[PDB]
Amino acid sequence: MRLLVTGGAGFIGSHFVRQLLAGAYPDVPADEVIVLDSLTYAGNRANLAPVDADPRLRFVHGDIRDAGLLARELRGVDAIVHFAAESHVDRSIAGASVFTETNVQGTQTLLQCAVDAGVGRVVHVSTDEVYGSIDSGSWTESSPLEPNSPYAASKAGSDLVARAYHRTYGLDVRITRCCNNYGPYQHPEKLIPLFVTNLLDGGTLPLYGDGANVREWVHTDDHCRGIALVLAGGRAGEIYHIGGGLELTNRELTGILLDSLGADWSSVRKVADRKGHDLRYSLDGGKIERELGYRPQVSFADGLARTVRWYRENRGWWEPLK
Amino acid sequence: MRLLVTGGAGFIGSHFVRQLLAGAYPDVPADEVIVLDSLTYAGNRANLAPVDADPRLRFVHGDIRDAGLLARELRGVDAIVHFAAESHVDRSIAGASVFTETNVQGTQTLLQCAVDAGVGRVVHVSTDEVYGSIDSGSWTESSPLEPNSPYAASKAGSDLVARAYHRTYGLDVRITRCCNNYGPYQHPEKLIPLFVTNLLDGGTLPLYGDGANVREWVHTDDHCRGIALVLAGGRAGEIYHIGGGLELTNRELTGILLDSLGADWSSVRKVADRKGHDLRYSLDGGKIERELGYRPQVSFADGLARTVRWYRENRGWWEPLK
Ligand SMILES: NC(=O)c1ccc[n+]([C@@H]2O[C@H](COP(=O)([O-])OP(=O)(O)OC[C@H]3O[C@@H](n4cnc5c(N)ncnc54)[C@H](O)[C@@H]3O)[C@@H](O)[C@H]2O)c1
Ligand SMILES: NC(=O)c1ccc[n+]([C@@H]2O[C@H](COP(=O)([O-])OP(=O)(O)OC[C@H]3O[C@@H](n4cnc5c(N)ncnc54)[C@H](O)[C@@H]3O)[C@@H](O)[C@H]2O)c1
Ligand SMILES: Cc1cn([C@H]2C[C@H](O)[C@@H](COP(=O)(O)OP(=O)(O)O)O2)c(=O)[nH]c1=O
Ligand SMILES: Cc1cn([C@H]2C[C@H](O)[C@@H](COP(=O)(O)OP(=O)(O)O)O2)c(=O)[nH]c1=O
Ligand SMILES: [Cl-]
Repeated sequence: MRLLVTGGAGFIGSHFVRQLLAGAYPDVPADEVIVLDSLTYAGNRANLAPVDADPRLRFVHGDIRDAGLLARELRGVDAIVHFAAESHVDRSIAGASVFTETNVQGTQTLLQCAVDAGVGRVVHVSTDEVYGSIDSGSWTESSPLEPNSPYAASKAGSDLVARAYHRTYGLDVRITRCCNNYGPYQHPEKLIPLFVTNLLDGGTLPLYGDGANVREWVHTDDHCRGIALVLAGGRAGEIYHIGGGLELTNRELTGILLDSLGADWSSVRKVADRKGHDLRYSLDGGKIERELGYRPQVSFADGLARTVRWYRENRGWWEPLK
Repeated sequence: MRLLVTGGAGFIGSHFVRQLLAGAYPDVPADEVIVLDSLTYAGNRANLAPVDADPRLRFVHGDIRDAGLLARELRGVDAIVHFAAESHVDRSIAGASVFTETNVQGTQTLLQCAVDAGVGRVVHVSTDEVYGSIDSGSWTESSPLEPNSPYAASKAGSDLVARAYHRTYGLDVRITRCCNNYGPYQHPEKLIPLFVTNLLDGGTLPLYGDGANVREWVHTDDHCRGIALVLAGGRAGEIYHIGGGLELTNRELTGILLDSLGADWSSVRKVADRKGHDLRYSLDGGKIERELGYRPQVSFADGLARTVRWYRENRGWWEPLK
């Protein structure tokens, strides 16, 4: 019952850690949790402050690319949940190399070390962006990889590395793919926290192009619960989509955020569109539901409300990040 | 008309270079050819000896991972044909990291530099192994990526990086995928030259498992001619399969090689099978034929005969490599 969580000081990773330690995943027993995080601009020790008193938690400031470190930290580890990654599309367009480096090479290093340490199973956390764009309908686990951005191409490359580790060495690795997450502790470079915090700072909102692009949104709590279900009961080598997604154009979402804050359209500015911007993401989550029983439980309206309030009450957390 | 060929001191790359300089590709005019090769165990200056007197040829001993070097060597380059890679499956199973490093990160570096240098078009040379294994039938350009070995996963990751460079930055990159190549100057770690040279050395042949695995074989001359057709007339962002392949089980091929050398079955030994060994590869090459007019012109029987004779007459080349 010794687990290692990479990227556990980031947004999603920290939520998984806080929840696991809170006992929200009865089927994943945690006797000892090691968090490995290199603390890039996106990692934040404060995301784990609510649990730093936990005796079961060991925090390791280090890199997934460090084979030396992993060979030692993975001794006796039964399972790994891998969240560590460069995760922002805009950064990837501005400076792609670090995406290959952390995402593809880091994943290769981590999995090789897992094989050398005899780790039981690994959950590789991935994204819907690997599928490109979809005008109508939703993608299934058999949809083809047609990444458009360097970030998406790096995440797809890392999913291929996972497949090879399972096929060649017999590593029990499971892959999850999810839509856009939202919730407390999300870095303010991401759409929702960026727009909410700009508003709180009395600023404008940079809406790309026309705002017609479509994304599906899931509360990170639901995403993390699906990851725990896969950890506990998925099958080696399988891919699972974690749905939930309420589908919105960015325009309509912008409107919901303005309302949630008492603001108006005059706060929005239309900016030049993102290079190669994906028009629409939509994931079909029937497989995980039929196989593992997963269904989202946080409605957008409630989740979003709690999220906005969190930002309103935590300027001390986000201010420094901007 | 300035071209840069990465991996041009390797097997396929050197054949493309010798042919281009020989004028076999009238539609690809070569005023200046730069070859960039890091001379790993697989690169060999002697592969280019037949053309070192060519004034149009500039040989650069360097790495695709060296952004410094590329930023300068790519100045004024109109097109790149990218062959540089770690190419042996067995090496990839024994030591996977270098595959991610050269194949995925090296490709990312090269393409970024191509975008920064304003390079007109690039041909990214890939493989049928990205598709996994296929029991019956042949794969098309829309077949899904299901790599099984670290080598295949690294080549698929590099194909995804190519797609993203085209989708995000507008880079005119074309991808080719081919079956197993054979011919003069192939390194002796590969099946055919390994078996031919073992026989010439009076040794035995390590046939994996039962030898039932199936591969399609094409003479490198045909492969290179299809690459030149894609360079000259393919379309940005497209994938092209380069077929030819006469499909054989390794058992049947072994039998053909024994005969070509006057040997017999007593020279063959059955060895433990390769981890995650792909059972069968088969590529459909209708697209390149219908779109670009490509059809293989070297029959297996003649190509193979010339190849075996080449090994018989070039012990000075291969001996040192073993
Ligand atoms: N946020 C989303 O909407 C979304 C959707 C689906 C999938 N994902 C995937 O979920 C994962 C977590 O995403 P997130 O939004 O929490 O990201 P994030 O940017 O908030 O956090 C990433 C974390 O990884 C750490 N990290 C980065 N490089 C590292 C390295 N080399 N070694 C160790 N630690 C390293 C960072 O310090 C940080 O704590 C990523 O794999 C992402 O691709 C995210
Ligand atoms: N041989 C085949 O059957 C086959 C089938 C289809 C596709 N391919 C692809 O064709 C390409 C060439 O294959 P090959 O059989 O000629 O390979 P090879 O191993 O004979 O040659 C590879 C060449 O790349 C060079 N190289 C390696 N790493 C480098 C780096 N970081 N920087 C610069 N140069 C580097 C090596 O020195 C060598 O000259 C590869 O991309 C391979 O994946 C080969
Ligand atoms: C960050 C940002 C994003 N967007 C758009 C880009 C996407 O269509 C959507 C979400 O962007 P983002 O939060 O970057 O996530 P992703 O690119 O992974 O989907 O919001 C804007 O319009 N303005 C912004 O300032
Ligand atoms: C190198 C080698 C390969 N093989 C088999 C593995 C493959 O099925 C086939 C060709 O192997 P190889 O030349 O390594 O190429 P590839 O793995 O890219 O297809 O021959 C043997 O049986 N013995 C050997 O010694
Ligand atoms: Cl695919």
